[PDB]
Amino acid sequence: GMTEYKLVVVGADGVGKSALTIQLIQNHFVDEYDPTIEDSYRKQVVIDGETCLLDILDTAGSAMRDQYMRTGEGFLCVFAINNTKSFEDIHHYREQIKRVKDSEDVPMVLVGNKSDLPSRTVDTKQAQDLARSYGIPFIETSAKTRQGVDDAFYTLVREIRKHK
Ligand SMILES: Cn1cnc(Cn2ccc3ccc(CNCc4[nH]c5ccccc5c4[C@H]4NC(=O)c5ccc(O)cc54)cc32)c1
Ligand SMILES: Nc1nc2c(ncn2[C@@H]2O[C@H](COP(=O)(O)OP(=O)(O)O)[C@@H](O)[C@H]2O)c(=O)[nH]1
Ligand SMILES: [Mg+2]
Repeated sequence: GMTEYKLVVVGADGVGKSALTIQLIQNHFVDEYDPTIEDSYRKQVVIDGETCLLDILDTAGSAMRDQYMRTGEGFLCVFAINNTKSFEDIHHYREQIKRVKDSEDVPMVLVGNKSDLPSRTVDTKQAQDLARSYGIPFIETSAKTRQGVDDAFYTLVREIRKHK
């Protein structure tokens, strides 16, 4: 049948949360003003024979934050591979989400975005080590080339499906 999955994309300003979401929904990467930007996004796909209705919230980097964290079922934790501070922020997002949801098992996927860029300051191994501490998948993405974009969102749905 049909099941909705509320996904929340979190991470520092400028890592590419909006660009990743727009690549998945609108199949484009644009540097200028984009009129397709909206309050939340929707995409229907089939995963494991179930019609999955992805309902995605693209956030900014407290009452509203707590409400979207409690409402959200899965979290895409995004950093940019050429921005060490955005990677350092990840553990703070993870602890904040766990504290707000009062849960030890929160579906999450760690996303290392801007993989198309040559200016890499966070190695793949560093991100894999942080992800293994949480027992969550780590996926390298590029909203520009689409590398790993589909994988990041559907792996998060699969993590929610396993949790449920
Ligand atoms: C705030 N906002 C987001 N989209 C709209 C557009 N919109 C207008 C009516 C209308 C009805 C239905 C939906 C689908 N769900 C939107 C959505 N996707 C999420 C994915 C993950 C976590 C939270 C959401 C939500 C919001 N729902 C909530 O309870 C909530 C609480 C706090 C929020 O900051 C946002 C939401 C859009 C709607 C408004
Ligand atoms: N080269 C490259 N630029 C990206 C990528 N994702 C986002 N950007 C750019 O980085 C800037 C910030 O992106 P944005 O989606 O607004 O980040 P957000 O603040 O996390 O929502 C913009 O100039 C984007 O075009 C990516 O994968 N590769
Ligand atoms: Mg944005």
